[PDB]
Amino acid sequence: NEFDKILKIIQKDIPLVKEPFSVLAQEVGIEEGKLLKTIEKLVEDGIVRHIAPIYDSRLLGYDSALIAFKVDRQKLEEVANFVNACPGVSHNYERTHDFNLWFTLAVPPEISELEDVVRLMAERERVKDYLVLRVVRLFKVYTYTPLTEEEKRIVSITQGSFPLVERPFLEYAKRLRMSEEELLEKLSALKERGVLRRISAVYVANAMSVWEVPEDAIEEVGRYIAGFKGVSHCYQRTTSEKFRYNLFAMMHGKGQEEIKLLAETISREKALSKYALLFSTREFKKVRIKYFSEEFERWFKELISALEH
Repeated sequence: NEFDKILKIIQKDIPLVKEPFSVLAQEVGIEEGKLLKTIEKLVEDGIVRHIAPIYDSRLLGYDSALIAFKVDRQKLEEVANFVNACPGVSHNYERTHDFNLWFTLAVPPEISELEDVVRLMAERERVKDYLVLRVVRLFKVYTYTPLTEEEKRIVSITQGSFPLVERPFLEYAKRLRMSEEELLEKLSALKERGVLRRISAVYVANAMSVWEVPEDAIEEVGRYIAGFKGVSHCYQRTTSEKFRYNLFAMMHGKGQEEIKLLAETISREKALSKYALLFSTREFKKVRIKYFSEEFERWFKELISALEH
């Protein structure tokens, strides 16, 4: 099926050439214009909603962490809306835990350390207890070189929707005042460095399950948990005094108790008595950040300025 072949192929990394859809068209076996208009349908209708470059957050120089605030209900909403205002906050959730507000914060390089940003946030919101957790996705060598201002501009203008045209790098190249060949050259290098991952198209109850697992077992455990329906993303971090859980596993079900059952099973079969179910009871924000926009810094100055008194 064409639909099946096209849907399948645009989820694969799209080649860094001048006419990538010409190449995909050849591989699929259909005329390019027909391939193009079809892609639109798939995004117009929403089984794939977008098609874009995927950049590695830390290889861009972004420090990102999972932040948890201890806020009490009277002030939960007020604090939540403050968090959402931050351009570096991607997801924000109210969860069932002593730390009842969890958000993902990403901070651009050369503005402020992440720890400083959250300190000023917590100080402004009068939040005494907070957590700064750096997790790594369990999808189961790259060295961070600071990006030049040109590479920042490249990432800045390319990060959005990939143009569904014959020459999807052309307009970008014109804006960057360079040839397509020069742009693709730089995009290739970023891909070689892992800064650019790829260019591709991509329940009722939900919970972040957190687990304390011996690190010589987190691999196996992570894979065991990954085999279950109701389990999506898994993350790992180090253990700490402030938060002894080193394995994170996003759970979902058509009910809380259903998730509880799944967690209890895992706890049983893997002998993991140390865990907690942090159910998502509110979603304040679920956007994806734009990299290297000026709006974080401007937001940041305001936080500084508002703290002046």
